[PDB]
Amino acid sequence: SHMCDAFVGTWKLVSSENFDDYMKEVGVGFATRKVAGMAKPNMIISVNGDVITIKSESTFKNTEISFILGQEFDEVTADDRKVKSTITLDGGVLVHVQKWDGKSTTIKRKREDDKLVVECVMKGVTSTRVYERA
Ligand SMILES: O=c1cc(O)cc(CCc2cccc3ccccc23)o1
Repeated sequence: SHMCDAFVGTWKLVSSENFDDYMKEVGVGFATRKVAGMAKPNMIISVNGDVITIKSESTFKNTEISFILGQEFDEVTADDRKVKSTITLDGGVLVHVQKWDGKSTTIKRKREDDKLVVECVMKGVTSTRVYERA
């Protein structure tokens, strides 16, 4: 319990850096990159017992994942990859690893001041996405 208290809430994207290049590195095609890159999603994080839910309400694609820390699950990403995901807590950072087609990407989510900072890494390419409370 209380494991993710500081993550819970409704968050809105306020800034992004290098997201197009991250998406390229992931293999996202041109048209999806353009439409995905415009979006300013709402990320809604909640906890009920051991189950964490992360919803994204977006003009591009709505998604919802529910999971237990350390327990692999199936995820269809907003860009339509069918991945196997595992999310753990490492030193207060949510670490989300996605595996598909022999590839891997990691999404880290951390609280920094009044922000929720999302770092997306594919090989040598990082994108930083900053969310504030909605
Ligand atoms: O938790 C968050 C918040 C973010 O801002 C970004 C991401 C990375 C996953 C993602 C989300 C939505 C669209 C995408 C399109 C292409 C590739 C990955 C995508 O996760």
